[PDB]
Amino acid sequence: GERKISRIHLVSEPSITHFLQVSWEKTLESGFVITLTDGHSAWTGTVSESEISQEADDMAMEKGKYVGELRKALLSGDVYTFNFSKESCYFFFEKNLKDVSFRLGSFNLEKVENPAEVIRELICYCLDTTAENQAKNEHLQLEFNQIKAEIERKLAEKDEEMEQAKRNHLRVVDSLQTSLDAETRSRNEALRVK
Amino acid sequence: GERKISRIHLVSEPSITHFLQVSWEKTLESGFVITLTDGHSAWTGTVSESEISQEADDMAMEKGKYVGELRKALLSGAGADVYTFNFSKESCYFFFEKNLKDVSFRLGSFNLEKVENPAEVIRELICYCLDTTAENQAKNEHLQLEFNQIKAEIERKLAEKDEEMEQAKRNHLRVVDSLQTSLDAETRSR
Repeated sequence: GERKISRIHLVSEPSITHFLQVSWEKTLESGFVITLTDGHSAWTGTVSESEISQEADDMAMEKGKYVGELRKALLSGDVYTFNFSKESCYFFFEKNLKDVSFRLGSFNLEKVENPAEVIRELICYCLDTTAENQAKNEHLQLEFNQIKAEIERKLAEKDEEMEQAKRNHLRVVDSLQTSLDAETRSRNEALRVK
Repeated sequence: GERKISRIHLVSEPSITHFLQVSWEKTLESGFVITLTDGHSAWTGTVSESEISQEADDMAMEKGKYVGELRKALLSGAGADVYTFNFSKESCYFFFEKNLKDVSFRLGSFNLEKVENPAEVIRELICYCLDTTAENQAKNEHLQLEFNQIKAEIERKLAEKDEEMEQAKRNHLRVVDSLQTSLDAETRSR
């Protein structure tokens, strides 16, 4: 399965950055696990297929159109506003539009009894991902740098081959002209003196 | 400045993955700040030049070899080269040892103050990881585009350098072709 970890700002405590971790099997449509966390506590809730469909029908929305809204709100870091209450453990979010805003979702998140465990796993995921990405960066840059040197290496030969051809062209002409000029002047004077 | 977030296992609590965050300004030799965390609590300590040298001389070690050892144990540089980590919550004492065949000796020891607000420390850490991943993917997109662009630019510039040559040669031949004739004629007549 896959996951995505975004950072969101709640209307409550806008000063503090919260982290939102959404994981799903093959698609959001099939259901997903969502985790809200600060540096100390963590709240996890499971959103099923039926609850996705039901909140879509309470909104009177097409199902794939609604799932698209979940993707844009929960998986990408303006347009969307996030809210969480610690007492009722209730996480809801809205979509603001040109002086208009509508309730897009509401899910209950059970407070995790072992937050540090979840947090450690998250950090592990982040460290692995950044490592792999940095591994990709190094690889493609080495190939880029190596090819860039191997590109202009062909120019170095190709330019010289021109300069070679170029001087050769000159030399041949230089002889021919002289071989022409000499043969004109010398004999024509021998015609003029005899 | 730079930093390195490493993953270590303490001899106490081997089941739990601990995180070690080392930050430095120029190089480790000039000093570094070190932070241990289990996702709940955080212990941070600052290590100056003088203490690095002092612990190096108490071990009777040269600095460049010892600073090199810090790089191996604290920044995930290893073979194999087995390092062992220990932390005490009582004395706030984090020490680590290097291991060899049937031998293990104290390699370092630092005092780490327990941070009163671990959550901020943890959040900053996660933000760093997320930011780095963002920047790296941006660099990846850029470098792949440049790669494709510089690659297409090879077969284009080469193809025309061929033409400019092939053309230049043709002109030359034509020029030569006349000169040669003007020689033969001028020989023949005379």
